[PDB]
Amino acid sequence: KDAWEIPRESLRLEVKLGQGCFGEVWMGTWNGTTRVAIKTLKPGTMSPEAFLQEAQVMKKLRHEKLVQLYAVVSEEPIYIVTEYMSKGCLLDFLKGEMGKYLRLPQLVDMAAQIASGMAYVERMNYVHRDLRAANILVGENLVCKVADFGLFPIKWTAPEAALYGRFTIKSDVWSFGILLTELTTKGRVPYPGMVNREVLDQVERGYRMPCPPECPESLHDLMCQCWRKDPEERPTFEYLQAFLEDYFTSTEPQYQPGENL
Ligand SMILES: Cc1cccc(-n2nc(C(C)(C)C)cc2NC(=O)Nc2ccc(Nc3ncnc4ccc(N)cc34)cc2)c1
Repeated sequence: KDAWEIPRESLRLEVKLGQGCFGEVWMGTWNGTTRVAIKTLKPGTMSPEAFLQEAQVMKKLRHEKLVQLYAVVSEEPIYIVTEYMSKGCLLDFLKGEMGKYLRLPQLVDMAAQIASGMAYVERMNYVHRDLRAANILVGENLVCKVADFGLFPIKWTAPEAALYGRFTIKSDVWSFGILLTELTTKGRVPYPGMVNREVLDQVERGYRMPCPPECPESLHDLMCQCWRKDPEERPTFEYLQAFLEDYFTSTEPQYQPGENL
């Protein structure tokens, strides 16, 4: 009954983009011209209303850097329709075919954009809770919008959050820090060699990932700020954003392309 609603014939489903649990996700077309992402609910796997809270959140949160809702079909069988992103998941992009051509100049820009999506979230007093490369869509021209696949993310989760449920925009900040290391190691799992329980323990003793190879000390220092023990000493997304946009003039003016970054 809202103006997001569309006829069922406007949507063609072409390629299965992955069977999740509660339904499928499909690439396809809306009104026969527009490449579209389509989210299916398998009737009686989930309260309709509850599948549709996803669409409700994406109505309030609108930004050039957030994944964008286009339309809904809201009566069973339900469809949720959002913009297609040609490159898919950041994480697969980082570790696949484009992997090897990305350099520091492209990765900082991707991070610049994510921060920026995250700044809109900061301004809206929303909280992501699972910020990380698996939850970023990439599009044409290295465009990166913040997203959530519904998708235990402990290695990316601020300790106050993994320990005491204290999830805030500051614990999102901490994941951004980890996300930066996925960006700078081209998709590698952080804390290589460690396992969930030894991450919780060593991180609480103050251990942090060291500078990845070929990564400028100043980007790693930015990481290190994101990973301060105290939620409040962590930077805002507005700092992170401004800093990354300006990186190559203000912090690495002398920067020189290497084998991998
Ligand atoms: C579970 C849930 C519940 C409530 C809200 C959400 N949110 N929340 C957000 C924020 C907070 C950022 C606004 C976003 C979502 N939902 C969301 O991101 N949904 C969504 C929908 C489809 C996709 N999948 C693909 N999309 C677009 N192209 C592709 C191209 C390739 C491919 N493989 C997959 C895709 C990913 C995410 C999510």
